[PDB]
Amino acid sequence: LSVGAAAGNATPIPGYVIQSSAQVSDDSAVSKPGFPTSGWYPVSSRSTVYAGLLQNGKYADPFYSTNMQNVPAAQFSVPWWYRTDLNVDDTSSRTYLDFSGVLSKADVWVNGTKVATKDQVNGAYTRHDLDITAQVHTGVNSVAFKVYPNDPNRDLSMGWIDWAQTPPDQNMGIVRDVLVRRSGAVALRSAHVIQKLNSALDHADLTVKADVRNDSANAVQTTVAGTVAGKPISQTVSLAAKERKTVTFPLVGLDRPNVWWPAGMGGQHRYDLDLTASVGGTPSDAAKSKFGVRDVKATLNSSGGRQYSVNGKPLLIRGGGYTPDLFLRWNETAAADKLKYVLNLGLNTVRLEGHIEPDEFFDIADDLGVLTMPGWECCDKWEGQVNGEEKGEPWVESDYPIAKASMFSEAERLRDHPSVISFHIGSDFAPDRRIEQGYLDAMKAADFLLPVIPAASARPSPITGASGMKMNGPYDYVPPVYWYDKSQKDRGGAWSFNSATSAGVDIPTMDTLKRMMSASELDTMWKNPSAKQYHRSSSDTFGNLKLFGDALTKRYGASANLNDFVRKAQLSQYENVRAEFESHSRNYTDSTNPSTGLIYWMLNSPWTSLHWQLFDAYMDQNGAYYGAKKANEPLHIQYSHDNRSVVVINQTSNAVSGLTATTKLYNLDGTEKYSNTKTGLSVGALGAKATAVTVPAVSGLSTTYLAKNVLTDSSGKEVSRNVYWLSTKADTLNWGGSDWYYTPQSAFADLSGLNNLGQSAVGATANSVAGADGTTTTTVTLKNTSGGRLPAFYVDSKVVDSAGKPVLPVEWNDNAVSLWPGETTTLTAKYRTADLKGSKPSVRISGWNTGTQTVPA
Ligand SMILES: N[C@@H]1[C@@H](O)[C@H](O[C@@H]2O[C@H](CO)[C@@H](O)[C@H](O)[C@H]2N)[C@@H](CO)O[C@H]1O
Repeated sequence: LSVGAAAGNATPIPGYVIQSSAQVSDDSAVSKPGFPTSGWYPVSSRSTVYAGLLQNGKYADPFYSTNMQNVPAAQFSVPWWYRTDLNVDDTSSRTYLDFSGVLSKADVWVNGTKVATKDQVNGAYTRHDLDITAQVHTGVNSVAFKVYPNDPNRDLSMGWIDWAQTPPDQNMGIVRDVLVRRSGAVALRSAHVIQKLNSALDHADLTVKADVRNDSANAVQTTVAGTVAGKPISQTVSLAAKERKTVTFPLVGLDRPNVWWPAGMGGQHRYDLDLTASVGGTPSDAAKSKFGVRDVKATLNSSGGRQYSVNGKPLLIRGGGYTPDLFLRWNETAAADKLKYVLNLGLNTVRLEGHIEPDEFFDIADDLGVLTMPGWECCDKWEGQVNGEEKGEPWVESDYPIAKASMFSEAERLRDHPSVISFHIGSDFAPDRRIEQGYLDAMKAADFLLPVIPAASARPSPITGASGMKMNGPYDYVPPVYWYDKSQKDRGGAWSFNSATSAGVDIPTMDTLKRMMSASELDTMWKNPSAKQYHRSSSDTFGNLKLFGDALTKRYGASANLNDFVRKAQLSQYENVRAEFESHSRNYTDSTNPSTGLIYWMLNSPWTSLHWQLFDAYMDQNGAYYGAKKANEPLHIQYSHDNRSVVVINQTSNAVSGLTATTKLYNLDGTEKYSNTKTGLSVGALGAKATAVTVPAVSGLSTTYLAKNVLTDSSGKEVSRNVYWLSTKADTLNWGGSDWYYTPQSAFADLSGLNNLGQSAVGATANSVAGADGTTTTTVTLKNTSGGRLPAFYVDSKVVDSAGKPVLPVEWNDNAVSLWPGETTTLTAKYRTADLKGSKPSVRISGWNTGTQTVPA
C-alpha cells in the first residue's frame, strides 16, 4: 500500500495482517516497520476478525449446521491487532487516517507511536480524522490498530438481537474502510449540499456547505472553489493555525431540476458537488460528492399514523427489514443484487434496524430508487438507558458523547443520499430527553433535515412526540385473516404503520436446506417441529418451529416426509406473506385508521435461516418470496380473506382504465362453482383501489376450494393472475390468549383437500439469449396440456445448470403460476451469464400436482 503526494488523495487500505493480542508482548512494536508478522492472518478490507479467519479457511462454513458452535469464543475476549505497511513517496503533503466501523474500540499506532486511545476511538459509527503527519516519514511506514472485543450490550456498536445466532467474535474488527488522506496545509472535510425544492417541483435553490481546517503552523488564506450542479461556486476565507471554519456558499438556483424519484415514479438522477480548497494558488485538498433533488415528509395523519410522501406524493411504504451478512462480510455486487431483489419483489423500501451499511449500499439504493429507513437498534446498548428489563446496560457519562458523535457521523454520511426517507432515533423504546436532545443536536449540526422518527413502536419521545408507528407483533404464526383485522388496538392488524411484523417461520427451498442442514437435522425438522433449530433464533421464544408446525399440520394436513413438509411450508408461506401485504395495500385508502406502511420481518437473513426472510442467504426464492412478489405487483388483483371482496390495486403513478376483472370459483375436482366479469374498471394511481365484486357465500363448495383472479389491460394483455386456495372452514383467533409475538387460533381452516387434488400436466418450452452486457435472458413458455378440467397448480420454474443446481441470483417477471387446461403463460428470467459458470442453462419445472421435469434452455 502506497500514497501519491498529490493533495486530494483518499486511498483506502486494501488489506491487513491480523492476530490476537495474546501473541504480542510489546504493543508499541507492532507498528514499527519490519516488525515480524509470521503466522499472522492476511484479511481483506472491511473484515471482522472471524470473517478474516474464515477467509483463511481456519474454520468450517458457519452457514452449515452447527459449525459456528465449534468455534471457541474465548480467543475473542482479548483485543486483536490489525496491521499494515504504508509506503509514503514524499512527506510534502500532510497525512491523515480517516475512518469508522471499529468494533468496539481501538488504539491506533503509527511507527511505534500510539496516536489515539480506545477512549478517543470508541463506537462503530464514530468517525475519526487523525492528523499523523508528525509520525509519518518517506519510504515504508506502519499503522496498527489494537481493536478491542465487542459486547453489544456494553458498547455503542452492533448486536444481533434475536435474528440468528451470536457470531463467536461478536463482530469485533474494522468493518469499513480506513482511508489514507493526503493534503497540504488545508484539509477539506464535510462538504454537503442543503437542497430545497419548491412544491411545483420546477425550481430548487441549493446551499453548499463545507469545512476547511488549517493543520499547518501558520495562518493561511484559502479559496474553496468548484461546481455544484453545473454552477460555479467560490469562497475565500481566512484561517488561523489549527483553525476549522464552516464555509457557507451563497444560494444557487436550479431552474427545472432533474428531480430524483422512487423506482417507477421517474428518473434516479443525482447531481455532483466538486470542490477544491486552495492555498498559495495550489490545490491543498479536494472532495467529490453527489446529491439528489427530492423532497420527503413523514407527517401524522388524522388517525395518528405516520405518512410518508416523496415530492408531494404520498406513498404506502411497502418493504422489509434489511440485514447485512452475520459476520458483516461486504461485497458491492451482492449489495446491488439484494437491492435489485427489492424491485423484483415490487417493494419500495427497506428498513435498517442498526447495522447501517457502508456508503456504497446507499449509492446503489439511490441509483435503483429503493427507499431506505435507517435508525438505531433495540434490545442492546443503544436503548440500555430506557428499556427496563430488556438486554442492554445503563449509560455512564462517557456513553453520551459517543452516542452523539455516532449520530453526527451517520447524519454526515446519510444527509445527501436521496433514498433516505428518515432516521429512527429509537426502535422499541424512544430515548429520554437528554439522549434525544443529543441526537437532534447532532442532526442540526450536520444539517440533516430528513424526518426524525422517535420510535418504531408506539412509544413517544419527549421532544419529537408521537411516532405514528406500532410494534405489537406478531413475529410467529397467525392465520392469513389476522392481517385483515382493525378491531384489536393492541395487535398487528393492517392499520397504522407496521414497522416490524411477520408470521415467523419461512422454510427456504430444498436446494438451500441441503446446504444448510444435515440429513438428520432435516429429518428432525419435519417429524418434530417442536425441537430447537440452530438456524432459527438464539432466543427461547423462537428457538423452534412448534407454532408453525401445529399450524401447518392442522391446516394442510400432517406431513408424510420432508418433501411433503417442505411443499406444504411453501404454500403456507406464500399464503401468509401474500395476505399480510394485500391487506395493508387495501386498507391504505381507508377513511379512518388506514394502513400507512408495512415492513415485513424480515426481507433477508444474516445467514442461512429458517425464519423472517423473503429471500434466503444464497439469493434463492421460495413461497414467501413469490407470495410478496405477487402481492406487490404494479397492476394487481387480490381477494380479501375477511369479506371475499375482489379488490384491484394500482401501484404505478398513472391512473389506468379499461380493466376487465374475471373472478372464478372451483372445487378440487375442477368444477366451476361461480363466475364474474367486471368490465371497464378504472383505478387511480399510487396504491388506489377498486372492488370488482364481493364473492357471495356459495353453497356446495368443497371443504378446500380454489379462487382464480384474472386482470387484463384494455389492449388484451394479462397483467395480474392470482390464485387462492380457501376453505369453508374458517381460521379464527382466540384474541384473549394473545402474547406479544403472536395470536393463538381457536379454529383452523381445512386446506388438506390439496393432498388429494388430481394430477395435471405441463407443458414447457424454453430458450435463452445472452446479451453483450453479460446477462442472459431465458424465456420459458408454460401450458396446461391435460385433457381434464383440473388446473396445473403452483407451477414453479427455476433456472438451473447441468448439475440441477439453481443459477443465482435471478429475477423473474412472474413465477409460481397456475394454469387451467389450454391456458398459457410466457415467463422471463434474467441473470448474469457468469453465474452459469460455463454450463448450459436449463429450466426446472415443478408443480404441486404436475411432478418435476427439466427442459433444456
Ligand atoms: N424483546 C422484544 C422485542 O424483540 C420486540 O421488538 C422487535 O422484536 C423482533 C422479534 O423479537 C426483533 O427481531 C426486533 O429486532 C425487535 N424490534 C418488542 C416489541 O414488539 O418487545 C420486546 O419485549
